[PDB]
Amino acid sequence: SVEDRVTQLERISNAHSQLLTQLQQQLSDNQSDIDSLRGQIQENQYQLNQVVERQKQILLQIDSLSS
Amino acid sequence: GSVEDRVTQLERISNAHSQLLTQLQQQLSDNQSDIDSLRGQIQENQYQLNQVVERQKQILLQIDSLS
Amino acid sequence: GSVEDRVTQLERISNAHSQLLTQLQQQLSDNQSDIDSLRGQIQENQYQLNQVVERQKQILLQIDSLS
Ligand code: AUC
Ligand code: NA
Repeated sequence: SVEDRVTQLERISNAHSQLLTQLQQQLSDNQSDIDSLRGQIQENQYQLNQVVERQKQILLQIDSLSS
Repeated sequence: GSVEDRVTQLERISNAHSQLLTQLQQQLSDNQSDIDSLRGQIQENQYQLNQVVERQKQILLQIDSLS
Repeated sequence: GSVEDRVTQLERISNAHSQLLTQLQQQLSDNQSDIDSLRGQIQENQYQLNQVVERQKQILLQIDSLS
């Protein structure tokens, strides 16, 4: 059974090897995907900041206009 | 030391590896769904941003006449 | 070759798997952490965006009294 247990081990080892290299490729793809998503969230944030800052100016212009 | 002892160890580790690989796969899949979910969320947020930009523009000319 | 050789090999590949496994676990946790963080920020963005929308309604009202 030793020969057979060992053969079973070499087969499972092989499948492990193949899976691990798949997990590795996907993980590093996901990191990049996340980089893109962070990129967009940050730009969105900047756009939001610009919008908010312009609201303040609008609110201030309205006050000047009120006089 | 004996081959039987070493194969027994190897089997023990092999099993631990199979359970770990399953958890990895389960948790990788969760992280991929989240990537897709986050991406859907960002698209929705960009969309609302643009509309806000365009309404703020409609306000800016409403104000420009009254100046 | 010998069951001895095949077992030594299995042990060497099996150590390689354990190390790689630790590294992929890490990389996956980093991907989870980055997602959770990014979820927080996109909710904050949207919360502030909702405040900008209610603010613009008040701005139209104020604009109405000016004319
Ligand atoms: N929605 C919206 Au606005 C401004 N300023
Ligand atoms: Na986090």
